[PDB]
Amino acid sequence: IMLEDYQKNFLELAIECQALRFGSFKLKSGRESPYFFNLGLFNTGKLLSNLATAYAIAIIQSDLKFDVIFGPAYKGIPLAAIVCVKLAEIGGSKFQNIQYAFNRKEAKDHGEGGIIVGSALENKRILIIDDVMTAGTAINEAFEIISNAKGQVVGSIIALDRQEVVSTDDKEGLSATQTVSKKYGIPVLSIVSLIHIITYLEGRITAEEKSKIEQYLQTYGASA
Amino acid sequence: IMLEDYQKNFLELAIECQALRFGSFKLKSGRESPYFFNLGLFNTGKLLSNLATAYAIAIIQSDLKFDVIFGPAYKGIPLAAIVCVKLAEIGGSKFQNIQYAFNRKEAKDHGEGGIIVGSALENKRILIIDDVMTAGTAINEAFEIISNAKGQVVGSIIALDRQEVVSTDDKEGLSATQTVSKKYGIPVLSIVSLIHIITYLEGRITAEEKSKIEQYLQTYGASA
Ligand SMILES: O=P(O)(O)OC[C@H]1O[C@H](OP(=O)(O)OP(=O)(O)O)[C@H](O)[C@@H]1O
Ligand SMILES: O=P(O)(O)OC[C@H]1O[C@H](OP(=O)(O)OP(=O)(O)O)[C@H](O)[C@@H]1O
Ligand SMILES: O=C(O)c1cc(=O)[nH]c(=O)[nH]1
Ligand SMILES: O=C(O)c1cc(=O)[nH]c(=O)[nH]1
Ligand SMILES: [Mg+2]
Ligand SMILES: [Mg+2]
Repeated sequence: IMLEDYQKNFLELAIECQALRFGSFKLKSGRESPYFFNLGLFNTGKLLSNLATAYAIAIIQSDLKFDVIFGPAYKGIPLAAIVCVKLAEIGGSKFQNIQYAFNRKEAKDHGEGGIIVGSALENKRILIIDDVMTAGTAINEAFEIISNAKGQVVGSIIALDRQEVVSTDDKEGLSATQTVSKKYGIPVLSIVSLIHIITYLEGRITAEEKSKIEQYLQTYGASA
Repeated sequence: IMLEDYQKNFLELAIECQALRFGSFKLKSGRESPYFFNLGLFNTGKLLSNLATAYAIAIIQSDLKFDVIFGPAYKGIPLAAIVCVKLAEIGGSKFQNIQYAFNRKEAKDHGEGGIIVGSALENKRILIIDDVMTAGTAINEAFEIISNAKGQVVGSIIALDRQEVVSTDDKEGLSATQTVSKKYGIPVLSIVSLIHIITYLEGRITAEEKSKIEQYLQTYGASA
């Protein structure tokens, strides 16, 4: 339960800008969650740079080799851009050829056409970047988009691993990130997990929100 | 005729990544154009960083004061993010507080909800960032989004002013940028104009491409 420097830095900022919030939220999966992590609150020049640094440190740590960083609409779009920039800035010589890409929700019926903006994906190694993983639906849809574009996914990175199951009916009790990793045979990286949030906020948190967090995790929390 | 250094550098950048395409393109306005400037081709970390620098210099030298840099979907999304970062990096204390924002095409039906990602627009001074202006429809629609959110548009910046009319029926034949600027009483900044890129390319434009561009501008080119 010991946090790394860049994780402590990231979580400190997440609290400051109110990216991490407690209440009542309908997730994309339709789950009623007592907390929500909104990366859209990292919205100053400094916070965006700090956010990009957090991802870049996690990516550098993994020693993963890739050509394009792909961010799915919508949260993934600014993420792909800022992290691509950051990796070329702090990568030294390893990420000097690094490219970015993202998708439109719908194919463009004029201009250059297509759904992919940025780098062409065919025959390139792709890192998928996103904000959070819950049930893993978004990443699976991103995988298909990339597969259809003839790119090869070599990994994924998220800011927050919510440590939830794909479905409550899954027998092994593997988290979404673990399921995706095993399913595609690729590393799934994260800056922090829910466990890091709980252990970091330990020094200054109720004790009433914890009740709702534990109640939510009995339903959706991974056990493996 | 006489280019500023940041313009020279940008034009070099545009040629480096070959952002200017030739062929037969249907524009968003439905115009059939012999050329197409695709900002999606600034697709490496270095290209994105240098692209952001071009926007940032132009913004800084305009002395415009604003709170949020807003980029319309889709091309404006990475632009708002990278230029927000860049301005905080090179702009000094006058730009340590600016925030970025962008829109989804459709309202989010869950989570944080809404159409705006990043900074809330209400009660803030907004600079709209986009890639190109042709007929000006995108910037008008961005203005409407911001105005309906009770934000205050204070200016706009694009990479390329295509120097075309809003409508062939407009009486003075002012360009789209000139029309938008007068209409809203706001500056409309552009890194470069069509005439800059054509002049810069010199003999690199073919006889076929030259003739097609002439024909296009006889129809759609501004005169004021
Ligand atoms: O693991 P999952 O269950 O798929 O949920 C996680 C996804 O949900 C959100 O996207 P969403 O489309 O809701 O929001 P956005 O429009 O802000 O990207 C989030 O950005 C993740 O991509
Ligand atoms: O001045 P106008 O006549 O409005 O044309 C310029 C706009 O057209 C393109 O957007 P589009 O929605 O076609 O493409 P995108 O989805 O790649 O942003 C371009 O990115 C500008 O925003
Ligand atoms: O599952 C989601 O929809 C979701 C959860 C979360 O914590 N943050 C987010 O942006 N989306
Ligand atoms: O008008 C357009 O659709 C358009 C023109 C252009 O040169 N580049 C672009 O991205 N869109
Ligand atoms: Mg998303
Ligand atoms: Mg656009």
